[PDB]
Amino acid sequence: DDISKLIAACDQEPIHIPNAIQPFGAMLIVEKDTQQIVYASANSAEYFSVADNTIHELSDIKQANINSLLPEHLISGLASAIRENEPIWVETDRLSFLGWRHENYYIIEVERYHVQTSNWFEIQFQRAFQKLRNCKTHNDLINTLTRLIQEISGYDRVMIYQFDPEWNGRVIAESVRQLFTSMLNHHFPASDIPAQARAMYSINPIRIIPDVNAEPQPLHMIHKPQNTEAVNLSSGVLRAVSPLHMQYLRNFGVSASTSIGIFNEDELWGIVACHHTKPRAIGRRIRRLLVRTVEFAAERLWLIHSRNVERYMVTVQAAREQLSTTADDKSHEIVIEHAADWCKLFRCDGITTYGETPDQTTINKLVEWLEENLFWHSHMLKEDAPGRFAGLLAIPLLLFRVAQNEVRTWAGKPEKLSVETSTGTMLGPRKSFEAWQDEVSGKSQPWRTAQLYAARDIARDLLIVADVMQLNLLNDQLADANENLEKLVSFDDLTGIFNRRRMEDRLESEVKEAQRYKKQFGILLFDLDKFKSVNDTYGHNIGDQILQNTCAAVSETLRDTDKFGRWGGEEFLIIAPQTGMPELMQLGERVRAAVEKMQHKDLPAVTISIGVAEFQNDTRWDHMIDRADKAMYRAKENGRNQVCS
Amino acid sequence: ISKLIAACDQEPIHIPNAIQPFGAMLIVEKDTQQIVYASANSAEYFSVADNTIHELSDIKQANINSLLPEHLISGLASAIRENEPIWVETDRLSFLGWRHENYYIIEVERYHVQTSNWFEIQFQRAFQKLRNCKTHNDLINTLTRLIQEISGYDRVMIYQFDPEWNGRVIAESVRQLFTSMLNHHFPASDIPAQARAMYSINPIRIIPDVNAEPQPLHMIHKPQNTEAVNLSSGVLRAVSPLHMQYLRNFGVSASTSIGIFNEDELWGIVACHHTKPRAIGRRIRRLLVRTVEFAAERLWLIHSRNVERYMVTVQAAREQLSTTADKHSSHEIVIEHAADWCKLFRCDGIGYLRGEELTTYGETPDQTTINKLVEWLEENGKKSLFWHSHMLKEDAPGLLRFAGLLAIPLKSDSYLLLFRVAQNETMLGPRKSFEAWQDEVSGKSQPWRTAQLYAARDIARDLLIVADVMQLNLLNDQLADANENLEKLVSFDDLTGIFNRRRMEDRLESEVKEAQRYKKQFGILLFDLDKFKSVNDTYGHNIGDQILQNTCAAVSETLRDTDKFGRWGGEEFLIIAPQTGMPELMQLGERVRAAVEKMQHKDLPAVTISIGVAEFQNDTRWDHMIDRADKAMYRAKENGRNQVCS
Ligand SMILES: *C/C=C1/C(=C/c2[nH]c(/C=C3[NH+]=C(/C=C4/NC(=O)C(C=C)=C4C)C(C)=C\3CCC(=O)O)c(CCC(=O)O)c2C)NC(=O)[C@H]1C
Ligand SMILES: *C/C=C1/C(=C/c2[nH]c(/C=C3[NH+]=C(/C=C4\NC(=O)C(C=C)=C4C)C(C)=C\3CCC(=O)O)c(CCC(=O)O)c2C)NC(=O)[C@H]1C
Ligand SMILES: [Cl-]
Ligand SMILES: [Cl-]
Repeated sequence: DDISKLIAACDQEPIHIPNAIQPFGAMLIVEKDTQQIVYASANSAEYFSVADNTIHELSDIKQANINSLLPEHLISGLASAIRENEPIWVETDRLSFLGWRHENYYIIEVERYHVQTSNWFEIQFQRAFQKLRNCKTHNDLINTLTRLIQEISGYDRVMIYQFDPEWNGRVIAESVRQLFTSMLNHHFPASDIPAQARAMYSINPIRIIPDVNAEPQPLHMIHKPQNTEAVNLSSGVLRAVSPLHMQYLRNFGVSASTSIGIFNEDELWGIVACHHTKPRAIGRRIRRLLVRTVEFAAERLWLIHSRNVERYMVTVQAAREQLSTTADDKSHEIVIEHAADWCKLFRCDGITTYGETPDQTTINKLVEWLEENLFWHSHMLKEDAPGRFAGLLAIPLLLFRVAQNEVRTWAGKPEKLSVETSTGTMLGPRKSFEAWQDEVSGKSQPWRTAQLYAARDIARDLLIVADVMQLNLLNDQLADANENLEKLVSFDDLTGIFNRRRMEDRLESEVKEAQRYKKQFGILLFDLDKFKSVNDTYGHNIGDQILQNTCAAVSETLRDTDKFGRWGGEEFLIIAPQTGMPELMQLGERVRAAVEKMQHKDLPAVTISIGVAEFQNDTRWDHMIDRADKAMYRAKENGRNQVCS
Repeated sequence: ISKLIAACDQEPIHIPNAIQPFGAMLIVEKDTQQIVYASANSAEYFSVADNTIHELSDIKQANINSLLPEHLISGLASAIRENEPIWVETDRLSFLGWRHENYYIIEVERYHVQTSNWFEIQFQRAFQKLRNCKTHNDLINTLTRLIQEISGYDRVMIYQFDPEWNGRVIAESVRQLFTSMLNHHFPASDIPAQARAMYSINPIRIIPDVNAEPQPLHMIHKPQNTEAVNLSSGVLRAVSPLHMQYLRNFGVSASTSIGIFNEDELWGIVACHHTKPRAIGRRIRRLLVRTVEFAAERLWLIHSRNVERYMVTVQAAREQLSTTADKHSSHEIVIEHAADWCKLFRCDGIGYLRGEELTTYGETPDQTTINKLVEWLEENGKKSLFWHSHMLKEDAPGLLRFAGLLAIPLKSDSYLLLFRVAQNETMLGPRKSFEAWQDEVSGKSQPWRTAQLYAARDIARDLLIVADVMQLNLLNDQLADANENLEKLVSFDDLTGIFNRRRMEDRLESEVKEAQRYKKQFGILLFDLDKFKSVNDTYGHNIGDQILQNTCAAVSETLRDTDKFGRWGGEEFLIIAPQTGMPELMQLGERVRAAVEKMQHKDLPAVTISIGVAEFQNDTRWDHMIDRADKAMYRAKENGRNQVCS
């Protein structure tokens, strides 16, 4: 647009080489090699006449010698300087000199000066420093800075102007003695300080305009220089002001100004702006006191910001420990317990949902577009199909910010003014600074890096905890399946007692022990009597029901050492360790009587015939089963329901 | 001198009732406005305000308005806060006064106007140079050099206090007119609590001449309160003769020191020694203190940004652990990164124990000692908590070289340890002091600063988690692998590779239900080996079992694909034949019985089966069918073996 073109044209004016100065001093430019005064400001006579009573008009300077004009210390100091743009301050009783070396030149600015002897500045320094050290908060620091600067400088209005990333500004603190309207929280456009001017603070942190209506004095050529290109003046204070900005200050109701740049390392963070409603000069000592105060206040402010980051990281670690304590006691469960805390942690509105969120369907459309296209974070990109909501940080392996329309007050409505300057046609300054409002529909707060990494860390721990609940559940269920399939391999489905295999194993180990340690044990091998008659007359279901009954009757009779299992078909085995043949036969009698006398329960009466064997220094368990077996068979021959050895 | 060293810590240095002679002092009662004390040399300074003051006694005739400026009196009258000195100058005299309880204390010094920009230039240069420092080191060295350039003192040092109030000289700027003091430590006893506390009242202390004769306070008029007045808010307060002697033994004739405050905490001191007496005016004092104050705020900003970079480092390490896990073991990860963790935790060694495995890096005791430590922790009951010490020999007595230990307990289905090496490398003096400090840190490790501890619990948290995940994943792989084998054992038979008893009960039950839904027709064939006990006992188990395998091999080739064939009990088998009526069912039974008869003997006996057969006859339970097929099987067995019966 034509606006953009006009604002860009401001950069054409070379504000560092205006070949003129403000008239609150005088300036000489001297060629180092020839030691010849090559430039003098039109007002040089009225200052250097004090050094040289032969100086009457400007033209007399051409006839003068610099040793007649400069103090001894300034001359030696300029000769000694190898580094460029390092001003040297040297005073007489009536003049105050600031000189520096720039390429081939020495630039010397001189101001009239009165000697003034007191501890005022030292007391100011101690008090300002103590008051800034006492600030614990961004707010307290910036307001303390505004009051300190106003009291030191005496300016009618003092502001803290903070730059945003696009170089627009907001006034964040203010102190206004006389009747002025409050510019507090007013926004200013980037055009108001072009890049070329913001760049000045890096050469000299203070800029002084003691009189917006003072007539600039141009530099006149005295002797001819070997190079006629304009000399850079930006290191001093006397450099002339772009009439655009003189007019800007006029339109602002300001008659004199001073500003100091606020630097975070090499970055211009903002400025301290000082307006006065009548002309006002400030001496070199008040200037130094100002810049030192802003520099001490800035280090303090950055320290305050840095401590805020530490406090926030402590909160993040308290959150990650809280998450860890909850997961051990009880993953969406984890999300529900702490989300009110997390909303503070992440300065977000919505978080399975909590706080302000889209409905499940819109949330799934969100998810889906991310699946189509790490985390993702932005405030109202509008790069998708809208669902109210403007900020989203989504870690799929969701954090929501509602749009927050922000009314901004500007210091004047914009104007597309044109002005004809020397360097071309460019934007003229707005005529009104009256308050004027816009708002940003559809944007959210930007994501701070500290919040970003806290969020990536909370999501990382959550994913791990879901994985651990997972693996623990799968271990519980595979362990349960292994429990069932291991019971099925060892026991018999019907009767729920050791199958043949487990009885062979137990019997084998009882034999090995008894052979190793000379222990005594015996086995009981019994069978159900006339069982086929039960099966054919009553059926297998009734017969199997009898097998279950008989197992229940046998298991209640046995001692804790004995092991009881199903050997084959309707044959069962009992292993009685630490039992001699007498008590062994006794156990066979109690068992035999137990199966006879059990409850019939609408089923036939049942009898078992038991053979018995004793450990007789045997090698293998197979022999013992044979003895108990043929013994059982003699029990079958003498009439069933018997115990035989 | 020794008798004084016996009781130096108790000495009340704030109330010596004397001043150093680089000025004079008046003490005035606030209410009556009477001079009640004057320093013994008061005549020579106040003779300047009042040329009638000849001896000290003339002060008794004086009125405070005759000696003090109007600005000083009104400023004192308006002050409600105590101990905030007020600086007021005349053409010949320089006044500092403050209110303390009942009194106004006024210190006065002779004074000379400096008309020059020397101070503003010095200050700007100091600020620029400190602002250029990006590191702790650069800042402390720049500050020592600047303080020397401003104060003019032959030697300038920065003492940093440790948590126990010991001090270390960490920067120095010294003409070789003195010996180098860099890295010397002094014990906390060398600056008593009362002397460290004075910096909070006045940040600067000046001793222009160790050999100047102190001037006592004399009573001028009588005070309503007879107790000694506290003088600590000014600069003239007299110096403990013990410490004057300390500086004498050191070759120091004058000193200045400034406190370095982190908020209200005394972090260290800027000490300035000179080899001959040396005065410093009020403007140089203020310039010095302002410089230390700007430098201190800078240093705290540098430390705070270092904390930020350290937390970024910790987070980069915990992500690295997660990247490394993707190794087969937990001890594999520890071996790869423990040197980084030693940097991360500022410790000399680490040991990780997990079940039967032990890993060490750096300086550690041998494995056995590590087991004595573990056991002693789990014995004290202190195992479950975190535990840490910077003095093992006194905290954990009797475990003999190493001095620091941080032990993180880890619990699953079990430790991470950090080891730190001890610190090692009668006239008053810094040689006795440096060996006094050696005694205080004997067996004491560097204390565990808090930022490293939480780095350790957080690194350990991920270690326990990743070890647990490798564990649970391996154990789940093993439980899943075994269940396949135990599922082969539950559904199949050991010797025949054919369905178990269970699988035939289940198949039969489900076949009955299925036939019950669609009124479909199926039958079962129940066969047995004939005189098999006689075969087993005549030929043995090896031959007999191979016969069972032979018979299963022969039958499986007989079956149709729909039929299900399983081993029912002992030597009894079942065939479930879907889509088969009783005629075709009997046909299948004859083919099966004949199939088992003609098989290869292979030097083994001839074998025959007897088959019962049953058909689905509107049955409820699989029980009824087994009974029917069973009685049929028995009629075949009874009527001459090798038969099929319905
Ligand atoms: C038990 C009390 C003692 C004591 C008292 C005392 N000291 C000071 C001032 C000191 N003393 C310092 C001690 C040092 N330790 C060292 O290793 C070195 C060597 C470089 C020194 C100097 C010390 C550092 C200070 C302050 C700074 C300075 O160096 O000046 C005071 C305060 C004096 C006052 O002005 O009131 C007291 C009371 N001195 C001890 O040595 C022990 C015995
Ligand atoms: C096309 C060029 C434009 C232009 C030029 C311009 N502006 C400056 C200097 C300043 N502008 C400032 C702006 C503010 N002053 C305030 O008090 C506030 C309130 C918060 C703002 C936003 C400031 C502070 C300066 C510095 C000078 C000063 O301190 O007063 C210059 C450079 C001036 C110089 O030193 O030569 C130039 C060239 N401004 C535009 O509006 C357009 C027209
Ligand atoms: Cl200046
Ligand atoms: Cl002082």
